[PDB]
Amino acid sequence: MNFPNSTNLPRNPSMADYEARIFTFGTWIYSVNKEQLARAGFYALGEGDKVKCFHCGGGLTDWKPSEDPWEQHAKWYPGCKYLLEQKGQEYINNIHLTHSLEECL
Ligand SMILES: COC[C@H]1C[NH2+][C@H](C)CN1CC(=O)N1CC(C)(C)c2ncc(Cc3ccccc3)cc21
Ligand code: NA
Ligand SMILES: [Zn+2]
Repeated sequence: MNFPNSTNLPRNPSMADYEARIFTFGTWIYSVNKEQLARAGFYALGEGDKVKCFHCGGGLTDWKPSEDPWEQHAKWYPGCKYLLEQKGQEYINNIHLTHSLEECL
């Protein structure tokens, strides 16, 4: 509902450190690994399994065990500069192609 941040500056610099992000989860009952989420730039909002990226501000919920933090970050927030720094455009391309071909079948 807010536009995604596509600049090279994080929207939430307080959540720029891995450990700051990790503290937001507390006891975490959900399908997806909190360290894997924090590594993908996500921090917990404290409302179910709602997460936001510190950089793009992008929000995600309802984590299925088959859903990967980085893959989901690329699917929904392809313009995130943090995603690009960490993963590269080659990875990001694969993910898009895979998702866009998942639809076909
Ligand atoms: C359609 O859903 C599918 C799920 C399934 N599980 C994975 C991990 C992710 N998928 C996308 C997702 O969660 N999306 C997509 C979209 C961009 C349309 C969106 N908009 C709002 C919310 C709710 C929210 C608000 C504020 C902060 C965090 C979340 C969630 C959401
Ligand atoms: Na919590
Ligand atoms: Zn992001």
